[PDB]
Amino acid sequence: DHYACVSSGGQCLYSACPIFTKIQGTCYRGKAKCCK
Repeated sequence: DHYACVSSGGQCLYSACPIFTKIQGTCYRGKAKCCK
């Protein structure tokens, strides 16, 4: 979720994960990716 994401150092994003980052769950009622 948003909290878990940002707490692990990731970002909540409505696009594909940026280079150097990977998906680690979701944010915002599962509509966004958590990229870390």
